[PDB]
Amino acid sequence: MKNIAILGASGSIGQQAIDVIARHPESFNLISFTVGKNIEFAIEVIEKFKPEIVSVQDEADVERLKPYHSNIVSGRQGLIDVSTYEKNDLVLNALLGSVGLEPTMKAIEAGKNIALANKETLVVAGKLVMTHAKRYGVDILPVDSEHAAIFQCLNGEDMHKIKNVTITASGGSFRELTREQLEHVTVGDALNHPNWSMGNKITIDSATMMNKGFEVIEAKWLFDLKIDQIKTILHKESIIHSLVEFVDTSVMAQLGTPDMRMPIQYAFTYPERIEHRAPSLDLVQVAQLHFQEMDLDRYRCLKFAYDALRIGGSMPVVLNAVNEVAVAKFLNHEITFLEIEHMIEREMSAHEVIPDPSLEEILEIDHYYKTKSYE
Amino acid sequence: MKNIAILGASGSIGQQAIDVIARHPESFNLISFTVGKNIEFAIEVIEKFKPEIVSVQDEADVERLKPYHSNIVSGRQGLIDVSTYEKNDLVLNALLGSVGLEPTMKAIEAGKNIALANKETLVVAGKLVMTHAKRYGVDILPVDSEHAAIFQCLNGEDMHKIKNVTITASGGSFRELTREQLEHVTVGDALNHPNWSMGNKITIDSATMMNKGFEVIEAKWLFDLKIDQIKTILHKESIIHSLVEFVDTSVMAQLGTPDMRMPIQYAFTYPERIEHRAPSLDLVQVAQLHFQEMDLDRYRCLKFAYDALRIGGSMPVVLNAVNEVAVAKFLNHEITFLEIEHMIEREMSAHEVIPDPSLEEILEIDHYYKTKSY
Ligand SMILES: O=CN(O)CCCP(=O)(O)O
Ligand SMILES: O=CN(O)CCCP(=O)(O)O
Repeated sequence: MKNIAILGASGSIGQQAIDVIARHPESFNLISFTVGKNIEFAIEVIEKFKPEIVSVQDEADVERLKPYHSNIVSGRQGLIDVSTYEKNDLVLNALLGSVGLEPTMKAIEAGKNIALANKETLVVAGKLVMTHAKRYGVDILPVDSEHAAIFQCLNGEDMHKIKNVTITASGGSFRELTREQLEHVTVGDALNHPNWSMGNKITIDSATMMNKGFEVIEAKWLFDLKIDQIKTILHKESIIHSLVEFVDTSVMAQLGTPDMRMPIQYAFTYPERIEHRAPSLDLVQVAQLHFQEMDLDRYRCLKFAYDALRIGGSMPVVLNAVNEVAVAKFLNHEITFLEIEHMIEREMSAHEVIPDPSLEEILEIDHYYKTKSYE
Repeated sequence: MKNIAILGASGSIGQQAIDVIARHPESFNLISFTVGKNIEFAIEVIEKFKPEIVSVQDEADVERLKPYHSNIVSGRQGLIDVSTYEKNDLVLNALLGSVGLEPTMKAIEAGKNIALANKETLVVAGKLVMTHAKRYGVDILPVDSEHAAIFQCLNGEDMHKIKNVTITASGGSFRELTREQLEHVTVGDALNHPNWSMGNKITIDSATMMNKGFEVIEAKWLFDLKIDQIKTILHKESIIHSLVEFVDTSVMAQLGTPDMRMPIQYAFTYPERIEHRAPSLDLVQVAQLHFQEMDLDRYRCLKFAYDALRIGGSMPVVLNAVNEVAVAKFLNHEITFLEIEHMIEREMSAHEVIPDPSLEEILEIDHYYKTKSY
């Protein structure tokens, strides 16, 4: 048996990881998990999976759960408790935004392997989080279409012989608009995403191209690449999930239907793969696959991400913190769509960067930008 | 450092590998090489690399190369001593035809890693060379954009967990035509394809899809496959060279330029890779990749290889030898295009079928069908 911890269990990635657990009672177990605010979901999981400890993200909800369960934690500590439980053999982080940083930190400290779906952990503190993995003898296991993809293409490969990697972008809801028309998009239209869903924050990030920019950074720390090693390309159908090129011009791609359970389960069964009872990718049905050169004028958020990469230090913490606040304000009909872009540029032009932020200053800056006034 | 040996050196592939040796003096030297035919090329290749043993076709030619160094051989035995030169570390078998079979086999026994550029040996002696390769503790690598893909896809994986394999197809010169319009086809419109480069025999195989039939049979033995795996798809751009799917549903693939210096050089370096100075694959310039189902009514030649595979034994040897003569004759205007599909079909249906041939059966069954009357 492997004992699995799910951090973001009430989310898209978390749900899909519970199905995987529900498709393999023989090899997996759900030992601990975390929700936020979807308490009905928690009761369903507790009455099916028999987990030992559950954490809510708000204390008032503890006693809605206390009949069904006895070991109920809550809040900030409730996260570390569920990610550091000693019966944990593997921790899956499906939290969004930097809320997930601190628990993987404390989980690593406890010598526990990490399947990492939470992107911004590596965006705000990649290099901090990696050099912590070495030193505790724990590995970081990507669970994210684009990065699970790169990962499998490197099996039996010397990472030293990578020329570049290319990360594929679907282009989000507004891929067939020019900025001119973007003055006119509603929240409803932004939420109607092409290829996956995945929840609302990822859907807007995908339309902003922040999602890919976050992943170009995550990829720099996973695979130890340079800025010129990271390319992007626009792939409408989202079949090819990424591709790496080696110094001998051989190029490797991984393919699938936009379904997250495969990368999740491989991150549970590495380096063995086991059967996944689901329809296979039928290249004959898809008929054709498109590729267009990335446009950095149409998606300036991907240019900011590159810029947060080449400045370094604490600039990535700001790009993430303000994006978290800009996307929330957009979904609450507080700002317009192109506002997300302009909000981000401001705080970055002003940021006084810290070269090698420790954890506490990273969590500091992130707090400053999430509670600052945007007027 | 590795000392390489090339058997079909005057050949198209043997020369591209000579370049792949010449770009990397830090990793390769050519220690021994074989040539029949072209004696000129030998002298230009002796002067550069000064290798330690040579073979010619005809002992008649032995005399012209006495003055350029000492250790020269010829004939059937000639091929063997350069195959099993104890200074070789990897031996590239580049001579197309039934001549490739025995040299390879003796090189396996001398314990030499083999690079297989001869499509013949694994269509015709698959179970043989493979069981012997496992017997003598040596691996067969592929130069071949198709099988070098599979090799790179499975690198770092448990072959036990393969679902399918899918080799990719361009469809030859007549992809856009129907078997009805191919009553009107000529030898000149058969060769209007990018495979035109040393494709005289290979373009025809591409036009009839014998070419990929041949590689599903090689795949079956090289990667220990069952027939229900090994699928095939029409991919017009020929950028994706092959797909592998695992029991978890994941799908790997290798994509590339149409440059055979790439697999050649990967073959040489097997676990390693190392720098190949050519233009990379720009995916934004080939805007799309197309994918149509394989139609076995439309390419009866492809069913014929799945047929030869379904039976086993000596039946694949009949396929290679007859397709050889039927393709050869079509080019001499002795035979019309659709006949190749018929000429093979008749001989196949009539063939007697030996269950587990040995080398000499295989060689004799090959000779008879190449030289009989049609
Ligand atoms: O793990 C999945 N994603 O990060 C979403 C990929 C979609 P896109 O590049 O359009 O956002
Ligand atoms: O061995 C020959 N080839 O790999 C040439 C590929 C062209 P085809 O795709 O139609 O087989």
